[PDB]
Amino acid sequence: APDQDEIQRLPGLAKQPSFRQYSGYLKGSGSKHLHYWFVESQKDPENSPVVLWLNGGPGCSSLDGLLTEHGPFLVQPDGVTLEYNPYSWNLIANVLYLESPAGVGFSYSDDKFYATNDTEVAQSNFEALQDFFRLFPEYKNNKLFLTGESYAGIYIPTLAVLVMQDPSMNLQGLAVGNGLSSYEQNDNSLVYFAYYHGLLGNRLWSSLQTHCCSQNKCNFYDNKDLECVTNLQEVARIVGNSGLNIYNLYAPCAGGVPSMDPPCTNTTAASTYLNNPYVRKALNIPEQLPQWDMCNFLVNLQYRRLYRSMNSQYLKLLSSQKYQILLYNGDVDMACNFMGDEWFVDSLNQKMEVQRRPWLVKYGDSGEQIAGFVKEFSHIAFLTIKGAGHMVPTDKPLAAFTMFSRFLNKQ
Amino acid sequence: APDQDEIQRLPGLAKQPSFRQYSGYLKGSGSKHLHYWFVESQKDPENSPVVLWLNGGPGCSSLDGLLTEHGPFLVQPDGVTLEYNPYSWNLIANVLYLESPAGVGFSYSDDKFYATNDTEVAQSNFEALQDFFRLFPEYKNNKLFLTGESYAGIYIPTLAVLVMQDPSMNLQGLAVGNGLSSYEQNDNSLVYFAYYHGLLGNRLWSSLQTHCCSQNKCNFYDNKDLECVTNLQEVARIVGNSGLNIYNLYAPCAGGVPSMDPPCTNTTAASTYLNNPYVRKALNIPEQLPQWDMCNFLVNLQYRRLYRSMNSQYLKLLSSQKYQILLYNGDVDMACNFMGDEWFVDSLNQKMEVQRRPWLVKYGDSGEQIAGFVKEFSHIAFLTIKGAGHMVPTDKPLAAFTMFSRFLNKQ
Ligand SMILES: *[C@@H]1O[C@H](CO)[C@@H](O[C@@H]2O[C@H](CO)[C@@H](O)[C@H](O)[C@H]2NC(C)=O)[C@H](O)[C@H]1NC(C)=O
Ligand SMILES: *[C@@H]1O[C@H](CO)[C@@H](O[C@@H]2O[C@H](CO)[C@@H](O)[C@H](O)[C@H]2NC(C)=O)[C@H](O)[C@H]1NC(C)=O
Repeated sequence: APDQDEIQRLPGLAKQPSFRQYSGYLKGSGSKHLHYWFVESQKDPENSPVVLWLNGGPGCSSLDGLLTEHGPFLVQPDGVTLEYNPYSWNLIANVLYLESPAGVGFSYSDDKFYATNDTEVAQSNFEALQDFFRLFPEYKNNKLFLTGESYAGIYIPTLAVLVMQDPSMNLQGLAVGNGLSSYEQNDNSLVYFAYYHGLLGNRLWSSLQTHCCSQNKCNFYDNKDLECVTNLQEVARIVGNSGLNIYNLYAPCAGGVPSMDPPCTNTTAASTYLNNPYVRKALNIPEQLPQWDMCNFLVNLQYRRLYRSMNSQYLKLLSSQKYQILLYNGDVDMACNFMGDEWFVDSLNQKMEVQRRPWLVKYGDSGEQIAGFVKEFSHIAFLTIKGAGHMVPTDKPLAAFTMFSRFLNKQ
Repeated sequence: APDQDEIQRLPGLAKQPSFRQYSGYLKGSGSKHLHYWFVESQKDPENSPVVLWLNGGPGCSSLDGLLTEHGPFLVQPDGVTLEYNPYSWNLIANVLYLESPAGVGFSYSDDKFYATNDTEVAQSNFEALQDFFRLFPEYKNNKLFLTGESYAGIYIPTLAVLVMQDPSMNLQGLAVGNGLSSYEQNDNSLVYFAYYHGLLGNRLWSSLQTHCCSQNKCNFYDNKDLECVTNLQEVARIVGNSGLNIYNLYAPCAGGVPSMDPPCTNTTAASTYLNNPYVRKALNIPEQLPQWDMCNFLVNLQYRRLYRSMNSQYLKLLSSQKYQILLYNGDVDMACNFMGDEWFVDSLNQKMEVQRRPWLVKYGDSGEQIAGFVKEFSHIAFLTIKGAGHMVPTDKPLAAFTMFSRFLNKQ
């Protein structure tokens, strides 16, 4: 490990971690410096898997994952106190939170040119992974898992196809949380999700059926009927610009209904904590770097999307038969709704189709509870988390942890 | 008012109510004695509306409504303490909770014959209402509202048609919470609700489409295709006997997943409180009467359902143009799902169709929030409560209270 990157005293913690943690920079492609934060397994790190975590956007910080989703400690609303997370994914894994691509959070490049695309982010992320294993050569042999959320539905399978060609990397699987797998399948599934969750009436529904659909099949993705393109625009206003939280339909919109920062979300606690000078010092962040934001508007603004489907990435990964893949969706998210990703996994037409069943979690008091539904194929599973939104570990941490543990243990 | 029915000191309250409340018996048909609990408006009772409340079952106690939904005080988990309810419907109304029909809770008959049907429950409820106005003649002139939940979707429109013929009763409207309006529309809507809430996969969905449906229209109600009747049976196992809370999909099943008392619900607090001898004395319950249960299995067991649709009751009530009607559904209930009741109200084909829009509530902190969706016709509105289950006021009390206030004020 690089001893100069080790965090010794993290502001806002009342007890010192039982585990070693590092903050520094992985070399991406060209002049890119990707800020990492590595937290070793609370149990047997030497042999616990290494787990890459990517948040999406594009241009959103993986440190959101650490401080608000499944990190070893979570920022409190004061933006000062960190509290230990009993459901931390680092209970059983060495977790690498990577700010990616360049310009996101504390990540930067010397040429300070932050315009990028899916193929370049994969290649840079791949080079940062190689840099990680040069700094942490004691972790080269551990099981590697590539994981992430939302746009990491593109980041992770594109990165995975690069990693499966480097035999020095012990790739065992990938997991994508509420992931963008297929624009078409997302967009089509979202319209159904809207109607059957009571957001649209029969007036607008009956009309979409008539002008967007035929022979039992609907096109809400690239459909060109005038009335169809008109109906779908009211659907976007209702879902996206009416004051519903797109990340969790049953959650309030933070800041209330309107009469980078994601809509209906409050990033103040994390921003307050990470912009503290002493927090930056503890995290070994160069003093010259601009303020930490959750999402970089400019990376988002100048980003160029290349892939519309991950069908070929997944079938490449599945054709090797070496890797276990999990796509997991909170079933009350509307940004990357569960049905779109379930359609996606089904449309891969894989073998060993093992029947859709409920999966269970024991809650300390309430006992065994349905945590969601699972569908297992050969080397790929689709899974819902019942009552979780876009940030599954934030909404349902025990279900998120149970899912993660079972995925790692291939059981 | 009958002074001998007034409750003076209710066990488990730390402060005495600002309002008068009564517990005694309304004469139903024949030898039926229906136990009532009347709570006068906390504000200007003399002029506040009179509001009948019925819980459903059949055979479930309206005292569930008082002590766990929208009463002036709510039982705590100790089953001893009552705590004042800041969202009590009795803030602005004289609320009559009626245990109905005979044998439910503290209700009884001398002949002790508890087998009944929809037409007899209406007639008996109608006679109890007449008895109420003989005991409370000072409330004859106040605006009367008929309200209830679940099977009261049948109780209330059947009772309403009897009440609209007695000119001595000042009927202004009715409101039905998560109500059974049409078996067909419930059953058909529930199957869609199941699939689009991620409870069924494409295997079972694709099959239902093929064997239960045609020309864009599905029959999940009375359909006879062998495969259809087979698919619908897996749907009932998943929805009803897998460990999902049928009353609130996103809530845990009380008692955990299985490997009268409703499934996945814990009635202990209310039962503990109402079975206390001193509580019975305060509530003027005859010592001879058997124990209080939330739901009477036997009334349920011997009950005979007569109506399959309330279409004719509602069109009778609407044809007068004298009454305002509200059907309100928690949109995560599966026992009487919102879509079935929205289809129902739409299929009444009324006039003044006023466009489906979100409705708002101001939460003290979080500010203005979408509380659900509303569709206003002439004299009838359909309304969802976003994230509420079967017991709307239990899950979303401020949204329940706001809805109620606006319904009463005809605004
Ligand atoms: C967004 O989050 C911030 C930080 O959690 C909230 O600010 C806090 O408000 C509480 C309530 O009074 C205070 O006790 C804290 O001291 C505040 N924290 C800070 C660092 O100022 C803020 O209210 C939230 N805003 C919205 C609209 O949800
Ligand atoms: C059902 O509700 C009852 C009553 O609320 C629960 O019993 C209580 O459990 C808590 C937790 O220890 C105790 O503090 C209370 O004293 C208990 N109340 C009574 C009156 O015994 C019970 O646990 C619930 N059961 C389930 C499965 O949800």
